[PDB]
Amino acid sequence: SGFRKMAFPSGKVEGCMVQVTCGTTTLNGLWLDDVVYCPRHVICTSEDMLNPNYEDLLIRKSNHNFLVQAGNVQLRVIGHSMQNCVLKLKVDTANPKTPKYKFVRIQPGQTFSVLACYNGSPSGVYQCAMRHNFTIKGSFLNGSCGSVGFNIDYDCVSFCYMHHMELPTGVHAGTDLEGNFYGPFVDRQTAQAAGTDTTITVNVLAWLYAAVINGDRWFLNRFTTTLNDFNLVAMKYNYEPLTQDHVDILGPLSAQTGIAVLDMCASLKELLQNGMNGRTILGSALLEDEFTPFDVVRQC
Amino acid sequence: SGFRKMAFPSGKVEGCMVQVTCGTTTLNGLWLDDVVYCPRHVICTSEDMLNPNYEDLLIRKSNHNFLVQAGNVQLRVIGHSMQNCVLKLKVDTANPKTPKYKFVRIQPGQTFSVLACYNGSPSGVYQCAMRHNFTIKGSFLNGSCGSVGFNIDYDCVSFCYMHHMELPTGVHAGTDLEGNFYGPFVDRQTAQAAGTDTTITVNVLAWLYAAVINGDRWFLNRFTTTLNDFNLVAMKYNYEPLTQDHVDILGPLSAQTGIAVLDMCASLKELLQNGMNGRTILGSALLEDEFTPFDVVRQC
Ligand SMILES: Cc1ccc(NC(=O)c2ccc(CN3CCN(C)CC3)cc2)cc1Nc1nc(-c2cccnc2)cs1
Ligand SMILES: Cc1ccc(NC(=O)c2ccc(CN3CCN(C)CC3)cc2)cc1Nc1nc(-c2cccnc2)cs1
Repeated sequence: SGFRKMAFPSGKVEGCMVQVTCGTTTLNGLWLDDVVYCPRHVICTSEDMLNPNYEDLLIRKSNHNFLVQAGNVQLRVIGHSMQNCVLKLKVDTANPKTPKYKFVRIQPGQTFSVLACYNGSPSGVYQCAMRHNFTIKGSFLNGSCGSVGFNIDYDCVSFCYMHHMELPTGVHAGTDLEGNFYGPFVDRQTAQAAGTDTTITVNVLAWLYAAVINGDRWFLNRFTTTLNDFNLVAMKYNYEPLTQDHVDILGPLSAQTGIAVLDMCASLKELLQNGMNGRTILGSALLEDEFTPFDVVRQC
Repeated sequence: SGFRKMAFPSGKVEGCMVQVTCGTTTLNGLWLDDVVYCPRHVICTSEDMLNPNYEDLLIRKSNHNFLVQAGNVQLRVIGHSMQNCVLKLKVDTANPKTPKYKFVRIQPGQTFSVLACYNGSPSGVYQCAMRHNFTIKGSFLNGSCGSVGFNIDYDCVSFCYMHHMELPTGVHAGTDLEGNFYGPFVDRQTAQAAGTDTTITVNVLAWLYAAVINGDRWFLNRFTTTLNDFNLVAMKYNYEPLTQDHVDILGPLSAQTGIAVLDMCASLKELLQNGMNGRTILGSALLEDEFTPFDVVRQC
């Protein structure tokens, strides 16, 4: 019993974190086989934060300009190249702790675990969702760039996020491990702001099903609605429209609890219109949207 | 920026988890040097859940009755003994991944990270607080017994919790690693229930300070109260009384934000009497009490 925000065990990723220093700039890098991946703005200079041209900056760099440390063991850089917004540093030693891994790009609504790192050293782990405006609401201080986000499948680490920057509203933006930013953001100091965000409806419903599995039942009712009439009220409260594929994904949860997905939609409709009236659901007083249906099935 | 529920990197503990099997009962054990620690009810039989005498059960056991697996590597048990409610199994191999560690017992209000394990295999990590009634609100399914809770200090793992059982209300009870239960619970199936719980006041205040550090300021006000008059309203809402030592611990946070602790108490008083009126604090619609002052300082 119980339902908690839960992250993946981080040991397989801890073994890959290193420190990358260029000049007087230090951030974290990810060491897999004989390549270190890190954000390219580690080569940025003070008088270049305006309109930096990273191709120019990198052509003016040599291998000895990059200092890489794995613990108290300096790694010798023997090649460098740029892969969109990430830098690839070829080193003379393959990481013996390299796990089976994949580079994957996630979608809005999907979750992953973040290993927050400072100076190549892991300090904490937490769970995050990619929002609809391609930001994440993380916890990141100065020096955290290069921290990575990941999912684990059996023994395989699917790397999906590298941290690059913080936006004015305090949310966070980054890239996949191929260097392609999530969302319309660039790695230079401009007036870029996040677009408007929406509530992830399929995740809220999954979370309601986790509530029922854990004995919270006060929000249920005898009403049932159509998918169409549910989406009408969803738009009014800035929720994502529900699709048939979203109903299918909720199938297993619906079967386990004996509660039809559209029955649970009818409950969510009433929660939006009347609120909670003081009561809580799984220890929360608002509707949580950062648990996928997979996260719920795994934990319950 | 940002404030998230955050756990410690779990790699140092992942390397210590093993599977302990006795008969047809399988739970998780903790392998440090040449000793495996696990809950003693792994020796329980079906016709003994009433009034089991564990001394009797263990005298009737031999070393070959305990099957210990570290991955796909069977560990040879060469000695056993009971340490209150935990079993100590001496094995013929010292764990080469054994970190620097301590056995410590925590207090109500203090937090720790839980590595949830099934069959000797870590599946997720989350943060927990010891409540005032010595339960934790964890996330634990059948087979999770022997999962451990821990804090990390630099390079040292302070083990503070081993999971033993789930109570009827769905909260969880366990022991320190010396086998002494937290709270008035025993490891046999009776009608034991958790006592009444209280809100951890010093943690709520720490969390309000984290809000201010993260730009949430709408709950502040120009009022200031005495410690005595604050405790009067705290008792009325089932909050723990605040002490001077609790004010001292909040010193650093008070200095960083320029907000006097008793000023923040005056804000908390108004939140209890009027509520939040729809607004949220750090993405929550209730007052969170599972962040210690240390947890806040570490993350902000
Ligand atoms: C997107 C981006 C673009 C360029 C930079 N780099 C700089 O601003 C910068 C880099 C290096 C220097 C120092 N110079 C270069 C070294 N040395 C020669 C001296 C001068 C001065 C400024 C950082 C970022 N990303 C950042 N993310 C954060 C951040 C803060 C808190 C939480 N999460 C992310 C701060 S900056
Ligand atoms: C406190 C306690 C006391 C005794 C036991 N053990 C049993 O009930 C039990 C143990 C073994 C058997 C099987 N027998 C022994 C082996 N074999 C000979 C066949 C018969 C049958 C029952 C478990 C516990 N603890 C438990 N915690 C949970 C639990 C569930 C979900 C989440 N967190 C904890 C279930 S049981």
